[PDB]
Amino acid sequence: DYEIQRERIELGRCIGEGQFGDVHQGIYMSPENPALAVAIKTCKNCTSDSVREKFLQEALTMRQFDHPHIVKLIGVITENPVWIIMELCTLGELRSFLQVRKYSLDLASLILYAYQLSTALAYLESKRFVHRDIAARNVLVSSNDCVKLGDFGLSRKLPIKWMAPESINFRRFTSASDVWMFGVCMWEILMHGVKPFQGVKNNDVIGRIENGERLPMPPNCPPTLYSLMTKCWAYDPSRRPRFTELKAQLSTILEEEKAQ
Ligand SMILES: O=C1Cc2cc(Nc3ncc(C(F)(F)F)c(NCc4cccnc4)n3)ccc2N1
Repeated sequence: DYEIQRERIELGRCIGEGQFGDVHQGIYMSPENPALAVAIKTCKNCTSDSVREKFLQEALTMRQFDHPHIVKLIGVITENPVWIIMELCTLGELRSFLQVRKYSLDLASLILYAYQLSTALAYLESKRFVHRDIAARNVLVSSNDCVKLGDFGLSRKLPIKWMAPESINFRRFTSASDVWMFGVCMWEILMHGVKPFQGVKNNDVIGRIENGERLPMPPNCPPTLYSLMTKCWAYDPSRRPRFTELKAQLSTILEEEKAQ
């Protein structure tokens, strides 16, 4: 079931570049089922068994997950050319989607994306996985009302601007450090896909965080949501909320916005 027959894949257009090679969209002709839209990850140098093992590492990890807000692994093809087949999020990368729609996406949609991501991250935690790379660039858009976490490369250069202090200083990665990163991801969503700490050197960010400085309140962000983000950024990991508490509080914030 993990191994897929290449004859059941129809390769389509290139939709981006990955670490190991181009990614294309295509179709998976599932046995006795409707054809699924898929993302096919290619690997340029996978003729090397050493490169193949590194490329396939992420697919081995994805096989154990099953959640509505996490991209699904369909299968892999281990003969040359080696391919990784994922469920396709039709609308693409969340940052680009937010940047284009800055003056048209309503606030309830932005809060909904944060809520959905909190459910995927509570699920990740429940499986003893620590993501270590929560950022809007790793979120994909399945539809206008559905986002999914799509990159597990660092799961179970360093993204310093998203990292908790204990991860930068001591290489500690826990579900509480993922909560810090999720706070930064929520800020990126509320900022319509703007990167945190733009124009600031990585070492200047470290000194700013240690000194108590934090990302500012996004314009039009509900105060309760910004307070929630600042709690994700408590220096002491014990003072951060848990993903289950984030999910409950995001649901309340979403319903308060929907009731206008
Ligand atoms: O014109 C388009 C339409 C379109 C759809 C998608 N969807 C999509 N869904 C799932 C995945 C995967 F990770 F699960 F494999 C994926 N990976 C390629 C990718 C990821 C991040 C950033 N760039 C590319 N991409 C992406 C880009 C684009 N570009």
